[PDB]
Amino acid sequence: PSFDCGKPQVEPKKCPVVGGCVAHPHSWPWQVSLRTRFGMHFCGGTLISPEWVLTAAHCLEKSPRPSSYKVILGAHQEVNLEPHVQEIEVSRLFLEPTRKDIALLKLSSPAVITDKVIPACLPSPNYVVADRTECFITGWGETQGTFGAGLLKEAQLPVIENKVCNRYEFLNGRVQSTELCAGHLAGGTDSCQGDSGGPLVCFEKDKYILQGVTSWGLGCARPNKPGVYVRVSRFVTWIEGVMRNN
Ligand SMILES: CCCCCCCCNC(=O)[C@H](Cc1ccc(OCc2ccncc2)cc1)NC(=O)[C@H]1CC[C@H](CN)CC1
Repeated sequence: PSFDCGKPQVEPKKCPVVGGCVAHPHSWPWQVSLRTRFGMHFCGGTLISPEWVLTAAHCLEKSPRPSSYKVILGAHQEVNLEPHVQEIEVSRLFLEPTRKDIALLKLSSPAVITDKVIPACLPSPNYVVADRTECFITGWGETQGTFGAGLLKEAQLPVIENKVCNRYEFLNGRVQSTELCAGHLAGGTDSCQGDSGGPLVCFEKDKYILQGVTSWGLGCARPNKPGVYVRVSRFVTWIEGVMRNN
């Protein structure tokens, strides 16, 4: 075996995706790659239970056919998948009903939970991540010359409270209460194209809690332009309801 959610079996680097670093392999064991039937990566996701993956709804808007998608679990290299990697076809799609940028994928079979494939923990309903909390984003997205293309990367980003993120100098009112902001004022470190749908996790005493789903930004890693994430805590009741009833 039993593995606790949110507790990697390979301790992450937590280096203080553009910028950041290449992760230690299998140190973010909930990170998944959402792929076409031909195995091409197009989005991230987070394993939240053996049969359930949380991702961005925009990753699924082109096809309502679960057979258009497969989930890659336990990976480090994008291209040359490791022998233990699990490739599981999606069975059903559940888009958030108020059309927010979050969705669930039910897997056609449960993922086998191992020291390299472990779900993230969900937050408590309506939890608010406080300003300046240190969190991490992971993914196989663009690197903008910061090295590590093709390998799972991580970046440490502080949360910026919405009232600050919405100032003119930053995102000028765009951020909704069901979203959160994270990034460095000076830029240089951020999630980027190919990271959407992936996790934003924040360490709480002894485990990582999934607080955000990578959603959008005004470019990547620009100064004064932090990334925007769906605020997972505002969707926990809906997520739990989908899992309970499907
Ligand atoms: C020619 C089609 C191949 C596109 C695959 C490349 C995916 C790049 N992903 C994105 O641009 C997504 C949006 C996206 C676009 C198209 C997508 O669909 C492609 C697709 C093609 C074929 N089948 C399924 C999906 C999916 C997602 N946005 C992000 O990753 C955000 C960029 C800004 C960051 C700011 N911090 C936050 C992350």
